[PDB]
Amino acid sequence: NVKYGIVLDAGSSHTNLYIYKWPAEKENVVQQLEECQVKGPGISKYAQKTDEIAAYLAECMKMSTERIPASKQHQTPVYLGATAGMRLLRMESKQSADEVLAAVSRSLKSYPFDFQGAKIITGQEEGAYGWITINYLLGRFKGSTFGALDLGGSSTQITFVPLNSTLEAPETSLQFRLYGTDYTVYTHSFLCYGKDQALWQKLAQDIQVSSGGILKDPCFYPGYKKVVNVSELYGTPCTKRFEKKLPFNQFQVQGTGDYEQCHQSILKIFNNSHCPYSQCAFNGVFLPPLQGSFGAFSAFYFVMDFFKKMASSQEKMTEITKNFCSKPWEEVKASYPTVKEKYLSEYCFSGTYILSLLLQGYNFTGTSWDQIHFMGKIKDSNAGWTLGYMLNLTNM
Amino acid sequence: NVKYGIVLDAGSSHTNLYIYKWPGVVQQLEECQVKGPGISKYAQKTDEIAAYLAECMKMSTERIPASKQHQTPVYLGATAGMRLLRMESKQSADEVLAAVSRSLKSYPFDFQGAKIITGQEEGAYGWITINYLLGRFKGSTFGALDLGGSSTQITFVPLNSTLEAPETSLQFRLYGTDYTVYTHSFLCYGKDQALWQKLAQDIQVSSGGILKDPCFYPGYKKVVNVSELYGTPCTKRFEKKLPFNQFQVQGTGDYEQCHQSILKIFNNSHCPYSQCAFNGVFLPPLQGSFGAFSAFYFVMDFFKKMANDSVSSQEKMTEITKNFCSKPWEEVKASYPTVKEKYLSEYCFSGTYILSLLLQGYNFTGTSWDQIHFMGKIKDSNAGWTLGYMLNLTNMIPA
Ligand SMILES: [Cl-]
Ligand SMILES: [Cl-]
Ligand SMILES: [Cl-]
Ligand SMILES: [Cl-]
Ligand SMILES: [Cl-]
Ligand SMILES: [Cl-]
Ligand SMILES: [Cl-]
Ligand SMILES: [Cl-]
Ligand SMILES: [Cl-]
Ligand SMILES: [Cl-]
Ligand code: NA
Repeated sequence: NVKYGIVLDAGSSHTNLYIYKWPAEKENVVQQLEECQVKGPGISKYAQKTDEIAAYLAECMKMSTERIPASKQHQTPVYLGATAGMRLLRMESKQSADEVLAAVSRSLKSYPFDFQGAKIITGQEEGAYGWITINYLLGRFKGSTFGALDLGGSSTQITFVPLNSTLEAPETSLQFRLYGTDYTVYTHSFLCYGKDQALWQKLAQDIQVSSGGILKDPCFYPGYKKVVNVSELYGTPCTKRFEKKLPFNQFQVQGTGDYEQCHQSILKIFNNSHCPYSQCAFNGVFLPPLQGSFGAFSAFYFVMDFFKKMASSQEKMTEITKNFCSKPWEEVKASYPTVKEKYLSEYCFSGTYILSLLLQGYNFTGTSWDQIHFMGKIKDSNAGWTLGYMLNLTNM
Repeated sequence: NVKYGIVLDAGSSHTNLYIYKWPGVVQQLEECQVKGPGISKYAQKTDEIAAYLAECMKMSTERIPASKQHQTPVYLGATAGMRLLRMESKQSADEVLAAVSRSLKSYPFDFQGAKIITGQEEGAYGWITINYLLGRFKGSTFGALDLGGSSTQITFVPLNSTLEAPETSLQFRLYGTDYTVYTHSFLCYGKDQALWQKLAQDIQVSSGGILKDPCFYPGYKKVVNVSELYGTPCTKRFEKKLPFNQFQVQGTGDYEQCHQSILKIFNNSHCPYSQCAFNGVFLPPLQGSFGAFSAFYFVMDFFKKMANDSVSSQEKMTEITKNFCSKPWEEVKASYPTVKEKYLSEYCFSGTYILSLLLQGYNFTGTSWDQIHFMGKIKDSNAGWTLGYMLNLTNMIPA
């Protein structure tokens, strides 16, 4: 009759559970049925308290047992795929990552579902699956495909079929089989270049021993203030190249709300000086010339949508972002009183970062800018990697 | 009683035909090396393919009894040379495969296909071969290190069966037991394509048609035609417009400048894993013993003959290469007058290259170096992928 699959997306920010449903397969489509966002941080934050993982995953796991008919449960696969937050934790300590993942398996296995495993998926998988999700939901697997742009807290992915495929960096190519049609995508995940790790890089780059424990920052609203722990700041492999001895344990970010100085400061965490290829993105990584249209999703959509709702070209988006950046923090909280301050306080930075990333990192300048479509859902399913992952895992 | 099978290994530098024979008990009966380059060099000369295969195939018709020829299967497995041609042109590659098939089909055996095998296949199968020959299949297994003209493979069973990159993993059952094997092929990092990458990286508009190169002996010259250099996908990333149609490499023989120049074709700056090989590719921690074969053996075998005929530490292997690299080209030819110049000319480069790939590439640093066994034959049969390929494509590997 109908079948069910559960995918946990363990990202650096949140874990999200997805329930998928599809007609029982017949010789004569998968859709998202329900989503749950686990309360709390990403699972790597449990590294020293894996005793709490089970409790952590319980509310959303219960949703799933309440939601899928009991008969149907034993035959429903459950998989957790973790992404860059967990790649970072593994770079830090293989053994912590493993203890996290083992605690997740023991938790999940304790449910009525068919445990298919808890893995840290690769950056190429993450990007390829995202491209699969969006082209599947756009009907493209029945011609040319849409490229895929994914932004999260800890990494960002770009995936697309390029005009001419090369040996230039064949660890950036992925070939796979989809409905008799075989595809070669370019795909790269830029670890540390998700929006949250990019901000840590920027703060570590810019903090001065000089400063009395203050960092004025043009990427935050005039009057915004936030205290940062230096041990948290340097607690990620992403800021290792910037570690300094600071004579303080903690510092206050003080916003100065200036978009073009923000833009300039962001560009400093990008390195454009070495490119052992025809052309590159940044940090000497190969990128072929852009080709076709793109779907941009996850944080790309949640951040751009917020600016669009304030208003749609590159010039127009730059202008809206510059104006918003310079609004004082009290005004911003008062104009958007329903928005969690943890997201609201970031929109100036994230918006300027997305613009820098797309326009300077990937060269979606001018004419190409219209080739990007920001997307949350297609036919009611989240754009993301999980859907494509479920199609694959479904042997589909 | 007695059965035969033939497998042609169409590699970038040579096609090698192998006859296997059997009632760990399958055995190489004979090998024939085909005179000429690899089959992809025939892209525009496909009518010549039949004449090219003639001598080795006439050999097999003479060797196998006619009583047994019709039931003897014959396979061509082509590797990274043809992967590169399929990239340049799928049309070319397929024309070569078609000319090869027509020709093999004309012989009195059981024709079973000519195809380009994958890098994983090539790896896994080399690992099968050495462990089947070693009888490690009756315990620990050996890792497999393969170098040819166009690619290089590393295959072994890691301590952790849960790999960080499972597109680098295969799981099978062989002779009662489960294995998870890590395997990876690095296209363009065979010894000949590495040389082209390096020369393409190093030639400058400034060069004025002369490239002084430390990886070649003082007094050595070699002419490189720019549109042939730039006719491999492996050099595309270094292409530049040059105001000369060719250039002359002039040897300066300095090992340590050779080494540095070599390091420059490998990208080692980002690694999202615990550890990588190079270019962001995951590599598990090395474990156990390794057999290093094909071009690893022929090059290293040359150098160990200067080392009291034993592979010494990396220190001494290095010292040996350093000294060898300085010898003028007339002296080196005078000292090894029985070695074909086309091999001898490449040894300083190839030895320096192999040391870098093993030590910095595959992280064989220090302690781990001594676990590499350079081998050509085990028990009279070549170490390579072709015996393993045969064992499976004749399904003679039991679960
Ligand atoms: Cl995480
Ligand atoms: Cl992320
Ligand atoms: Cl993060
Ligand atoms: Cl290109
Ligand atoms: Cl609001
Ligand atoms: Cl070839
Ligand atoms: Cl090869
Ligand atoms: Cl070659
Ligand atoms: Cl000389
Ligand atoms: Cl000699
Ligand atoms: Na390495």
